[PDB]
Amino acid sequence: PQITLWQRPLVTIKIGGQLKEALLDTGADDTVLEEMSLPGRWKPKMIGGIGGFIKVRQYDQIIIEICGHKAIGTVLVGPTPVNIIGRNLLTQIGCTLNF
Amino acid sequence: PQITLWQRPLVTIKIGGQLKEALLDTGADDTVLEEMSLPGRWKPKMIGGIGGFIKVRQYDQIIIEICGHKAIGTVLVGPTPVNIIGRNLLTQIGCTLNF
Ligand SMILES: COC(=O)[C@@H](NC(=O)[C@@H](NC(=O)CC[C@H](O)[C@H](Cc1ccccc1)NC(=O)[C@H](C)NC(=O)[C@H](C)N)C(C)C)C(C)C
Repeated sequence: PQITLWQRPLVTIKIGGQLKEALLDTGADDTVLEEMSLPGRWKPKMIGGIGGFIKVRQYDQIIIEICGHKAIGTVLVGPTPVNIIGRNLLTQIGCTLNF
Repeated sequence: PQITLWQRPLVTIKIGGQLKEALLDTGADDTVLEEMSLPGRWKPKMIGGIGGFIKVRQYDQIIIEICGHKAIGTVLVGPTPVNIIGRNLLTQIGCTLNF
């Protein structure tokens, strides 16, 4: 679909048997989600942003459905203020910037 | 032009007689530039991100040329790690997200 940018570009994801809202972010290399119940094993890691660096928990291989398309990748669950889908999953569903 | 997202979507801006590179960011409401030489007057303000909140200086009315299109808005100069062009200028040159 074409999304214009007069409002925050928010979308619905299914991940974990659970539904949430995420912001399509073209200036995020990683997908960071606020604290949620996910199973398996994971590594510690650290992500940078504006005003900070946070400690997050790295999960690989996840089932993420983003606006009905499926994808599989690395999801970092940690203390973000908003769910962020970043450039590792965005390429997988084909999003592009055009102006 | 169509930008695909396998690399960070970076573009050239002319602001202040000076040339720089900025990331087109759909998850940033405000345009935040790292510290640069701009004239006039401005207010203190504070912006949030991942990992924190920062104090920035707010200028209104600026001449920003982003990839050959012109635009005029509020630019926040402060301690970002990278130059961010946000949703207030991005609508003015027409960018859209499509997938
Ligand atoms: C190792 O990876 C690094 O740590 C690199 N980081 C990145 O690429 C990271 N991207 C980023 O860090 C880029 C910034 C994001 O796109 C955030 C998203 C946000 C909006 C609202 C609330 C909270 C967050 N926007 C903002 O911080 C903007 C300036 N803030 C605002 O618009 C506020 C809410 N009014 C991602 C990990 C998220 C860094 C070198 C650029």
